[PDB]
Amino acid sequence: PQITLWKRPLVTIKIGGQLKEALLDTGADDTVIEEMSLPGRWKPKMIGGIGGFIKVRQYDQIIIEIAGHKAIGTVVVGPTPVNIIGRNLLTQIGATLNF
Amino acid sequence: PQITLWKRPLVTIKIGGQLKEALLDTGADDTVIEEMSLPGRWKPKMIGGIGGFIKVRQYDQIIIEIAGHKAIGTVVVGPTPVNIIGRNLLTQIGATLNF
Ligand SMILES: CC(C)CN(C[C@@H](O)[C@H](Cc1ccccc1)NC(=O)O[C@H]1CO[C@H]2OCC(F)(F)[C@H]21)S(=O)(=O)c1ccc(N)cc1
Ligand SMILES: [Cl-]
Ligand SMILES: [Cl-]
Ligand SMILES: [Cl-]
Ligand code: NA
Repeated sequence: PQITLWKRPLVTIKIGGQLKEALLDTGADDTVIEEMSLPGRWKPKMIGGIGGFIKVRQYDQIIIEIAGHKAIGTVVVGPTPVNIIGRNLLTQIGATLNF
Repeated sequence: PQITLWKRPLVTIKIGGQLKEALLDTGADDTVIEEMSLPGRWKPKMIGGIGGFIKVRQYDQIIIEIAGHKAIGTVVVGPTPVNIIGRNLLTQIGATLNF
């Protein structure tokens, strides 16, 4: 679709068997999801933000369906105030900024 | 243009006659710029993200050029890790997300 930016660009995603609301975020390098369990190995990481950092768990090779489009990549999980789809998965669904 | 997301969507902006680098950020409601001098009165605002909130100074009706496109609107100043162009000015330059 073509999504204008008058309001937050929120979409439904499916991750880990669960439906969630997430923000399509070109300013995020990484995809960051609120606390949930995911299968497989993980390792700790810190991610930056406007106000400082949060600790997350990094899971690799996770599949997410983003507004009907499947993508695979790294997902980090931790106390984010909003679920964020970042560039590592926006590239895979062919998302671009246009003006 | 059509901007892909394999790298950060950094562009040049011009504010107060000065060129700066800024990130096009669909996950930002607000345009947030690093400490600088702007004209006029400001109003208080809080903006919140990963790692908590920062206190910002809100300046309205500021002239700013973004990747060659003229905008006039609200810019808030505070200790942000990078200059961020948020949806209030992305909508003025006509930007959409497409996939
Ligand atoms: C700051 C930016 C360079 C990086 N961020 C992504 C942003 O899009 C973030 C994404 C974000 C959205 C919502 C809550 C938390 C984070 N938005 C944001 O901080 O916006 C602030 C300015 O406008 C306000 O509107 C949303 C806000 F946050 F409130 C304020 S982020 O969330 O800190 C982030 C940083 C590193 C990774 N890997 C992933 C995400
Ligand atoms: Cl990835
Ligand atoms: Cl591409
Ligand atoms: Cl505005
Ligand atoms: Na894995």
